[PDB]
Formats: sequence, C-alpha cells, structure tokens
Amino acid sequence: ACVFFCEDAAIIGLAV
Amino acid sequence: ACVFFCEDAAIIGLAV
Amino acid sequence: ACVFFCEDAAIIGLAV
Amino acid sequence: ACVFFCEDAAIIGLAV
Amino acid sequence: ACVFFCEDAAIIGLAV
Amino acid sequence: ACVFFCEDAAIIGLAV
Amino acid sequence: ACVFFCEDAAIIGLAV
Amino acid sequence: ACVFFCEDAAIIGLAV
Amino acid sequence: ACVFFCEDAAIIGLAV
Amino acid sequence: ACVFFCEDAAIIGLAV
Amino acid sequence: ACVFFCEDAAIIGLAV
Amino acid sequence: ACVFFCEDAAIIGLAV
Amino acid sequence: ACVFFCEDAAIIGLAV
Amino acid sequence: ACVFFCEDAAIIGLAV
Amino acid sequence: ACVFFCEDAAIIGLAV
Amino acid sequence: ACVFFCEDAAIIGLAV
Amino acid sequence: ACVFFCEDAAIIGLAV
Amino acid sequence: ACVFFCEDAAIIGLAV
Amino acid sequence: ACVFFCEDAAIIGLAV
Amino acid sequence: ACVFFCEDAAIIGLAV
Amino acid sequence: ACVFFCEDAAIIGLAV
Amino acid sequence: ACVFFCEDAAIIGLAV
Amino acid sequence: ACVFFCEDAAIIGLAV
Amino acid sequence: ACVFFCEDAAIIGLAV
Ligand SMILES: [Cl-]
Ligand SMILES: [Cl-]
Ligand SMILES: [Cl-]
Ligand SMILES: [Cl-]
Ligand SMILES: [Cl-]
Ligand SMILES: [Cl-]
Ligand SMILES: [Cl-]
Ligand SMILES: [Cl-]
Ligand SMILES: [Cl-]
Ligand SMILES: [Cl-]
Ligand SMILES: [Cl-]
Ligand SMILES: [Cl-]
Ligand code: NA
Ligand code: NA
Ligand code: NA
Ligand code: NA
Ligand code: NA
Ligand code: NA
Ligand code: NA
Ligand code: NA
Ligand code: NA
Ligand code: NA
Ligand code: NA
Ligand code: NA
Repeated sequence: ACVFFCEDAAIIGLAV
Repeated sequence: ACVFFCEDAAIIGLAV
Repeated sequence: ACVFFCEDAAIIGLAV
Repeated sequence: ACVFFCEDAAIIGLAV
Repeated sequence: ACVFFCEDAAIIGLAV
Repeated sequence: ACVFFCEDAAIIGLAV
Repeated sequence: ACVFFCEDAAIIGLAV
Repeated sequence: ACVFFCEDAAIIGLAV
Repeated sequence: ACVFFCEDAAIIGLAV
Repeated sequence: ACVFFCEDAAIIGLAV
Repeated sequence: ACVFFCEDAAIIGLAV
Repeated sequence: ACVFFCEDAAIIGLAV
Repeated sequence: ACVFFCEDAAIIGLAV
Repeated sequence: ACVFFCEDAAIIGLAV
Repeated sequence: ACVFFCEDAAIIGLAV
Repeated sequence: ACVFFCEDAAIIGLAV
Repeated sequence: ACVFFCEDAAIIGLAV
Repeated sequence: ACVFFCEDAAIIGLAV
Repeated sequence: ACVFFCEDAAIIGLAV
Repeated sequence: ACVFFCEDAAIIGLAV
Repeated sequence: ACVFFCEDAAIIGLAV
Repeated sequence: ACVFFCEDAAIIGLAV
Repeated sequence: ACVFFCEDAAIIGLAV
Repeated sequence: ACVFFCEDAAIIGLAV
C-alpha cells in the first residue's frame, strides 16, 4: 500500500 | 479528490 | 444492460 | 500476476 | 454526446 | 456519484 | 462473469 | 500494431 | 472519426 | 512525469 | 487472441 | 503530445 | 501496493 | 484534492 | 517523474 | 491557502 | 513527550 | 522568521 | 497546540 | 502500525 | 540508530 | 541525485 | 554529520 | 540560503 496526502479541511496521509 | 488504483486481492479505484 | 462506474470510497462498476 | 475485471454485484479488478 | 458501455455478448462503447 | 465520459470540443470525465 | 478483451480486426469487450 | 478507438454508433477498438 | 488522448496539463479526448 | 485523475465536477487526467 | 494486463513492476498488455 | 497504445512483445502506452 | 502511470517515451502502469 | 511531489529541476508539492 | 511513498516492511519514497 | 500541523488527540494537517 | 506517526486508514501524529 | 507552506497549484515554503 | 517552524541559525519546531 | 525513521547504511521509513 | 521527534517548547529530532 | 530545500522568494525542493 | 536525501529508484537518507 | 539537516544528539535544521 501507499500513503497519499489528500483533503475533502484536514489534510491527512491516508494509507491506501 | 483523486482516484487511486490500489490493492491490499481486489484492485479498486478509490476516491480519495 | 450498461456498466456505470460509481462510488458511495471505492469506485465500482455497476451493471445496469 | 494479471488483472481481471469481473462481476462479484460490483464489477471490480482482481489480481491473479 | 456521451460514451456509454453496453452489451446485448460484446460490451460495446456507444456514441450517444 | 458516477463518472461519465462526454464530449464538451474535449472528451472528459464528469462526475454526477 | 468476467470481461475479456479479444480480437478475431476489432478488439471487443466480451461478457463472459 | 497499435490500437485505435474509432466509430463509424459503436466506438470500436481496432487492431491496426 | 477516432478518439485520441492528448495534452498541451490536462489529458483530454479529442475527436478526430 | 505521471498522470493523475483528480477533480475539484470534471474528472481529468493531469499530466504532472 | 486476447489482451491480458500482467506484471512481473511494469504492468503490460500481453497478447495471448 | 498524445498517448498511443501499441505492441512493441508488450502492449504499452507511448507518448508522441 | 498501487498502480501509477508515469513516463521518463513509454507511459506504463507501475506496480508500486 | 491531493498533494503530489513531482519534477519536470525543482521538485514541488502540487495541489491537484 | 514523481515521488511516491509505498510499502510491500520498509516505507520508502520511490522516484517514479 | 496554508497547511498547519496542529493537535486536535491527533496531530493532523489543516488547511487554512 | 514524543510524536509518533501511526494509523489504524489515516496516518496521524500521536503525542506520546 | 517562520516558514509556512502555502499555495495559490504549487505548495511552496514562505518565509515569514 | 500547533507546531511552527521558526529560526532566530537553527530552524526549530516549536510547540505552540 | 507506526512509521519509524531509522538507519539500516540508508535511513529509511519502517513500518511497525 | 533511529530518529525520534521529542519536546521538553522546541520539538527536536533526536539521533538515538 | 539528491533533493535540497532552498530559498529561491519561495522555499522549494531542488534536484541535484 | 548531515542527512541528505538521494537516489540512484528509492530515495534514501544518507548520513554524511 | 538552503536548509541542511545536521547533528553534532539533536538533528537540527540549519539555515545556511
Ligand atoms: Cl443495452
Ligand atoms: Cl503482484
Ligand atoms: Cl464523490
Ligand atoms: Cl472511422
Ligand atoms: Cl479470440
Ligand atoms: Cl508532455
Ligand atoms: Cl486550496
Ligand atoms: Cl521527551
Ligand atoms: Cl522567530
Ligand atoms: Cl498497516
Ligand atoms: Cl533522478
Ligand atoms: Cl555537523
Ligand atoms: Na448482462
Ligand atoms: Na444496447
Ligand atoms: Na473471439
Ligand atoms: Na472506422
Ligand atoms: Na463523430
Ligand atoms: Na493478433
Ligand atoms: Na506536550
Ligand atoms: Na531569515
Ligand atoms: Na523564535
Ligand atoms: Na527529551
Ligand atoms: Na552520526
Ligand atoms: Na553542525
């Protein structure tokens, strides 16, 4: 999996 | 948001 | 039927 | 491995 | 127009 | 929502 | 079913 | 060969 | 006509 | 560079 | 023949 | 530039 | 892992 | 939207 | 090219 | 906008 | 205290 | 002075 | 609190 | 799990 | 060694 | 190559 | 010593 | 100036 930094506001690293 | 194609197996586009 | 790509977030093909 | 696109309903990618 | 993916089998892109 | 592929010309994805 | 991409030419998505 | 996506309607992948 | 995917950066479908 | 599929709505491949 | 998308990592189309 | 999908065998995207 | 579409030219999906 | 770190050289986080 | 942070375990930035 | 890193507990990025 | 970056998937800073 | 990470889209460090 | 990155030299993360 | 940054030499992220 | 991020205030990277 | 973080003003990553 | 982030492609920290 | 990450222990960002 990879870490992405996204927002939809909090910007969080998501483990995907 | 963006679409990522990842697996952890099913490979799915995730809306992130 | 037709395939639509939708999400509610995994994007999946739905057979309509 | 190979990716297949199959109805499981949702049509998704599957890693074989 | 929009492109639809439909089957009646072959799945065909349709110019609509 | 669903993604459609439509000519607006440029053919682009559209989120509905 | 699975979608296969085959030609016999046109390359056709097949609902299998 | 290359794959082209053309319509004359159905949009067909062509093995060229 | 055929669809080509080009950019000049958004990649768009162009109807040729 | 890479192609990303994002929206902010049109979903477009961006050459980045 | 059919096209399968496989990797051993670049994912390539293989003509089977 | 445009992306083409061509057999080089492996079928790959090529930037022209 | 995820698939990314990048070029450095061939554009290929990389399993990462 | 997401932040990507790319170069085409300066490496910058792009809001996409 | 872009830097991605992935694991398959060590998590490393990959130049892709 | 700017990104701040703040404890909300979880320390997260916040877009202002 | 120390900050650790953990996830259970958002990766957050945890104050320990 | 302090460094803030802002964008108006490249995210840059700004010396304040 | 928020983390600020400031210098007066060393650039120091400050717990504010 | 948590990410640690440790010299193994190369300093890399490690998932625990 | 590992790098830890701790405060006792300044948040300091520590070579451990 | 290596990444440096330098003020050019904007502080940006630079590939050397 | 100083840490530089370099690659020859994984980007690693190098202790110099 | 450039930011360097060095230790003599604490790892300190240095404004150079
Ligand atoms: Cl139909
Ligand atoms: Cl695999
Ligand atoms: Cl949505
Ligand atoms: Cl034609
Ligand atoms: Cl056949
Ligand atoms: Cl280009
Ligand atoms: Cl913004
Ligand atoms: Cl402490
Ligand atoms: Cl200050
Ligand atoms: Cl995990
Ligand atoms: Cl390089
Ligand atoms: Cl030193
Ligand atoms: Na059917
Ligand atoms: Na039909
Ligand atoms: Na056939
Ligand atoms: Na034709
Ligand atoms: Na037409
Ligand atoms: Na053939
Ligand atoms: Na504290
Ligand atoms: Na200064
Ligand atoms: Na200060
Ligand atoms: Na301490
Ligand atoms: Na040392
Ligand atoms: Na020093």
